[PDB]
Amino acid sequence: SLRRGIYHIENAGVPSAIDLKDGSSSDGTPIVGWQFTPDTINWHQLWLAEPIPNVADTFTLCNLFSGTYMDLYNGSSEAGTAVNGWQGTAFTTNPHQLWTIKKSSDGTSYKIQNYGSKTFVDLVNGDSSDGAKIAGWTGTWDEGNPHQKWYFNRMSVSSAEAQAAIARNPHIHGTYRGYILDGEYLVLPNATFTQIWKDSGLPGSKWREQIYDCDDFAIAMKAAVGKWGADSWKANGFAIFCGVMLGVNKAGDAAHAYNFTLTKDHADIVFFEPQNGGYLNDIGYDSYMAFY
Amino acid sequence: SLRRGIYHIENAGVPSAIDLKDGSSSDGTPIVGWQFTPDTINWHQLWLAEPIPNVADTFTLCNLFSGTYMDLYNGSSEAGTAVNGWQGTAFTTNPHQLWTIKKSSDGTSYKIQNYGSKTFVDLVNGDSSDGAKIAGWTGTWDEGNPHQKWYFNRMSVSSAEAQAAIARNPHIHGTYRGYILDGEYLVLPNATFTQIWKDSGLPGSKWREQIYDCDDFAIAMKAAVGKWGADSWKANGFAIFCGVMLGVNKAGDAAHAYNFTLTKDHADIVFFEPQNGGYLNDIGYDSYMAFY
Ligand SMILES: C[C@@H]1O[C@@H](O[C@@H]2[C@@H](O[C@H]3O[C@H](CO)[C@H](O)[C@H](O)[C@H]3O)[C@@H](O)[C@@H](CO)O[C@@H]2O)[C@@H](O)[C@H](O)[C@@H]1O
Ligand SMILES: C[C@@H]1O[C@@H](O[C@@H]2[C@@H](O[C@H]3O[C@H](CO)[C@H](O)[C@H](O)[C@H]3O)[C@@H](O)[C@@H](CO)O[C@@H]2O)[C@@H](O)[C@H](O)[C@@H]1O
Ligand SMILES: C[C@@H]1O[C@@H](O[C@@H]2[C@@H](O[C@H]3O[C@H](CO)[C@H](O)[C@H](O)[C@H]3O)[C@@H](O)[C@@H](CO)O[C@@H]2O)[C@@H](O)[C@H](O)[C@@H]1O
Ligand SMILES: C[C@@H]1O[C@@H](O[C@@H]2[C@@H](O[C@H]3O[C@H](CO)[C@H](O)[C@H](O)[C@H]3O)[C@@H](O)[C@@H](CO)O[C@@H]2O)[C@@H](O)[C@H](O)[C@@H]1O
Ligand SMILES: C[C@@H]1O[C@@H](O[C@@H]2[C@@H](O[C@H]3O[C@H](CO)[C@H](O)[C@H](O)[C@H]3O)[C@@H](O)[C@@H](CO)O[C@H]2O)[C@@H](O)[C@H](O)[C@@H]1O
Ligand SMILES: C[C@@H]1O[C@@H](O[C@@H]2[C@@H](O[C@H]3O[C@H](CO)[C@H](O)[C@H](O)[C@H]3O)[C@@H](O)[C@@H](CO)O[C@H]2O)[C@@H](O)[C@H](O)[C@@H]1O
Ligand SMILES: [Ca+2]
Ligand SMILES: [Ca+2]
Ligand SMILES: [Ca+2]
Ligand SMILES: [Ca+2]
Ligand SMILES: [Cl-]
Ligand SMILES: [Cl-]
Ligand code: NA
Ligand code: NA
Repeated sequence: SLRRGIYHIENAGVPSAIDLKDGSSSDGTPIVGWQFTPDTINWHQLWLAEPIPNVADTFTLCNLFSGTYMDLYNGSSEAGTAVNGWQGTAFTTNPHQLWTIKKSSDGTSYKIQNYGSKTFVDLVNGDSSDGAKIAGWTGTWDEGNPHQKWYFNRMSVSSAEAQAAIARNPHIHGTYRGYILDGEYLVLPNATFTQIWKDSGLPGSKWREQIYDCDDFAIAMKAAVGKWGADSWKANGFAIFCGVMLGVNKAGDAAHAYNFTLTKDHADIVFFEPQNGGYLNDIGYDSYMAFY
Repeated sequence: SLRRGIYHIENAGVPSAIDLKDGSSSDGTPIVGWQFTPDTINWHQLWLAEPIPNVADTFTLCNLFSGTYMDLYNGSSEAGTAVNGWQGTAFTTNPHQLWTIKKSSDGTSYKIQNYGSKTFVDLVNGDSSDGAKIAGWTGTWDEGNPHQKWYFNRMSVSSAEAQAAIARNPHIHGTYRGYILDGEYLVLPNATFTQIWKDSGLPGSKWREQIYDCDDFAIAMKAAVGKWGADSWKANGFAIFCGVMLGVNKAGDAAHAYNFTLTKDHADIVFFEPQNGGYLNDIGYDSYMAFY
């Protein structure tokens, strides 16, 4: 079963993503196929899948930027029916906004079925051009048709996944304790993480004994990423990944405070030095505490 | 012996504080007696006492706002010699900026003796008016003269003192761990702590599930107080007191993130709710983690 999380949803036949046109929160905004850039934030193309209680393999899909929901227009089972963004809520009973999402016969991509109509999300004619219609269409679960097949490229981690990545790192102190603050996190490309750092003012901050020293830099970076998250996205129910760590050197006589992020494959952490914007696989300290 | 820390230094005969006139960093800026407001930040009247290694009861005194040092003009032992702010460093060997500070014969106030001249800091004629001269003057350690006696009202806590205040609180979870980040902290009046909160933008922030929830508010408040500290004071070697706590309710099924500060007497903590600006002796949670 697809796990709760944020996804970039890519057609299996052509490299078009499911895109809420212009990110608009207006009701009836078309959802279309559009090209994308890997290892970026694709601002109009991220979707938060919320599982519905007690209803197997069925979800709402909330666009991260707009806060509005994937909606089959008037629930029609007619082939060609518009799929649009529309106001709703995460656990709605409106079948127009409920989607059963299960693996296709290729075992890798998924099909996306409206719970009311039993029709499928379809990139009409497999058209790869920017702005191509997506519609609800007749189909079957088992058929090959790539117009109706979608890769769910996972862009978030659960808190358990983040904890795993930390735990496999080789620079963790024997006394380490982690303090988990949220449940599901958008993982930033480093290019975005860096942009947040630049825009925070931290690049120009001077180190000062106690009054603006390593701990201040690290906390400020975290606060900046938290502020970015709220100011950037209208959906709720997720956080942005950015940790703080305290660590001690091998000799045991010096401590440091710094940040960390996750690799692209989500399997490992990478340390960030907020005093200079550097990413490091080894910062010279073993973490004894983290919060994220 | 006087402990390292930040002090408001008040004459024992009249309620005038040692004030660096207009907070000016210019060399030769007069240090004068001036009236003060209790339970405020007295912006030009705070002094960081740094003990000198191996030199008993002797200190530099750094004005917190200007970053410049109490300086006996040309080290003269003549009565009437100007005491002024002047550029220097925390561990200087310049005797003009070194001060032996020991209790007076009243056992409560201190006398302040220049290490080079052996003369004493003197509120000339005990004049209580705003801008009254302070000078180096002949004197003795044991005499009663209130012109040369000074109360060192302690405005900072060491990290050990903060840890003690936390440890005597009744709302600490059995699993509590604290993570200390600095050594010496200016304690804010609540009126200042609140002003920082107001100026941070947090009063207008909306709670949002995971993306701007309790943990974000608490971290943001801490970051705001850290930024205020650096932007407000030119001296180094101290931090501003502002903690973050994570806590769990009595039933064990809900957690919260919030801030804390210290009472005026420095002996107890007080919880601050960054979602509404409230101070509470009981926030409804027992702290399982704190960083400060
Ligand atoms: C059958 C119809 O269902 C609901 O209306 C839906 C729309 O539902 C969504 O938007 C409306 C506002 O237009 C409202 O906010 C609702 O809570 C939300 O779920 C929407 O799905 C459109 C497009 O497919 O179709 C229907 O208009 C309900 O509001 C109506 O009263 C009625 O029961
Ligand atoms: C090229 C074409 O691919 C398949 O047709 C698709 C459509 O397939 C879906 O609709 C048809 C009915 O129109 C039938 O229900 C099929 O099982 C279902 O997957 C649909 O994807 C549309 C819009 O994108 O495009 C193509 O017409 C195939 O069935 C056709 O025979 C033909 O090979
Ligand atoms: C004997 C004299 O001592 C030092 O000069 C002091 C001044 O010292 C302070 O300021 C100067 C700049 O004016 C410099 O930054 C120095 O490091 C700092 O300690 C000051 O104490 C004034 C007023 O009392 O008196 C003397 O000018 C030293 O710089 C001189 O070379 C000389 O050794
Ligand atoms: C009212 C006055 O108080 C004392 O005189 C002080 C001064 O005291 C200091 O200087 C005198 C020499 O001028 C002597 O060295 C004394 O031990 C020392 O404390 C001084 O504080 C000045 C400037 O503020 O004011 C007064 O003159 C006392 O000695 C006088 O007899 C007289 O009672
Ligand atoms: C926020 C906005 O994002 C980009 O434009 C989006 C656009 O983004 C996708 O397509 C462009 C090419 O048009 C690139 O492949 C991006 O990597 C994709 O994410 C689409 O989402 C459309 C339709 O909704 O809206 C545009 O606003 C970017 O080109 C803009 O500069 C801007 O940053
Ligand atoms: C930063 C500045 O602080 C206050 O003026 C200071 C002044 O502050 C002291 O005296 C005033 C009365 O003049 C009150 O008692 C304050 O509680 C004291 O802290 C002195 O430090 C003088 C001389 O150095 O400089 C003034 O700038 C305040 O009145 C100003 O509004 C302002 O906030
Ligand atoms: Ca949370
Ligand atoms: Ca600090
Ligand atoms: Ca520190
Ligand atoms: Ca959060
Ligand atoms: Cl088939
Ligand atoms: Cl006497
Ligand atoms: Na830097
Ligand atoms: Na509020």
